[PDB]
Amino acid sequence: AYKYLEELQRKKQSDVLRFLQRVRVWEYRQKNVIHRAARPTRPDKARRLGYKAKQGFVIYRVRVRRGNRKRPVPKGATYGKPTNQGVNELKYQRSLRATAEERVGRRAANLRVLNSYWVNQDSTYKYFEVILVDPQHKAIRRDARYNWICDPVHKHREARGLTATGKKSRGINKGHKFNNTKAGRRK
RNA sequence: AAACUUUCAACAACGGAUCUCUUGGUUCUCGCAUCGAUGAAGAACGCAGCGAAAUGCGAUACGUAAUGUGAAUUGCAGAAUUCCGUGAAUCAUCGAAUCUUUGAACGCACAUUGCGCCCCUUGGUAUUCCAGGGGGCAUGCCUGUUUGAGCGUCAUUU
Repeated sequence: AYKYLEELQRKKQSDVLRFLQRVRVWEYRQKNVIHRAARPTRPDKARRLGYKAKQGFVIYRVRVRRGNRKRPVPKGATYGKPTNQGVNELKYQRSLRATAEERVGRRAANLRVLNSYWVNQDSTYKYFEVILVDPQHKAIRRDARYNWICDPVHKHREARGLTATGKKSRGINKGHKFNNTKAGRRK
């Protein structure tokens, strides 16, 4: 079964994928910033990423906000070149869904987060859904086929960068790049 | 001629330089992995027979316990009354304790020591009012437990 689902949600828009994404988003949208877990929306390629299984269960949902970069201030200003001068249209190196992963963390790091999956997109957001495993918990480290997440440092890192999209938005390359730095370098 | 004034003598005198001093500092190198909701870092306020502070400590207050050292004095011998062959204030001690009022600060507050609610036990003696000692009531999430919610929705003998 898992396979059908996977390669099924692989065809977006498309009759079902759409007439579904619509009801859902029309739902989801309305339910508090982040609105922690229910029972795992799309379980398909969720396993690809250590699915639901953690810890016993726990996968929360969050609506990040869409768009570009809110350059604060009102001004400039600061000379401008090399703007500086520029404001309205800086673009966020962050990683839209990344932000999601972080806030989710905050909204409760009684757990630690294994990875985050997309789900839908308005013109006023981007509906991402994150996973967990409650290390400070049960089988999590007991039936620990996975105590990885449990050990000392590998935790809360749901935003020290060492996550996945950050790992990606940085340097998981190898060759043709200056992407393990740090470095800087070189003095 | 002195006074005065300059000048150089010696003696004092202002001053604290030079010399030598070093329980600091400064930079080196080599081991080592530890804070806190089991209440941390920080803050007050206090605690010696005699103490202001630096220091240590918390109403068991320059200290309790426990060890070995000790073997003999500490706050070492400031004074002082001081007390000792049953082990004195010192080191180590963190296989014990005490750890006020606080601070991530926590029942609500907090320019105040102000204001509530439970539970246990004492006086007034009818539980329901007033006073005494003991124990307690933050938040976000995790997981189970335990009650109830909708025209989410299933099935039942009506």
